[PDB]
Amino acid sequence: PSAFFLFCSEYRPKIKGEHPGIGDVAKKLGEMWNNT
DNA sequence: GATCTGGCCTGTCTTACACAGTGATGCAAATCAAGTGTGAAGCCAGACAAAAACCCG
Repeated sequence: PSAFFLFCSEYRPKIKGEHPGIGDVAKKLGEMWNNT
């Protein structure tokens, strides 16, 4: 388990309740993990 | 005597005679680890209907 490991799923529902899909949901989550 | 020649001595020159196998490093490629809802390949439904292999009048 790494940062993105426990960051792609722990914050997954925060976009999965908006994005039905499951790449596009965590996609912008990767961008907000990269910005920081 | 004088020389010839033949035998022995080295002296070079030819082919040959044992290296891939050890443990280590160090990069490139693969995988894999989650996320989450998908569809796809079969599963099996008791019972029914078109073909290969061989019996049969």
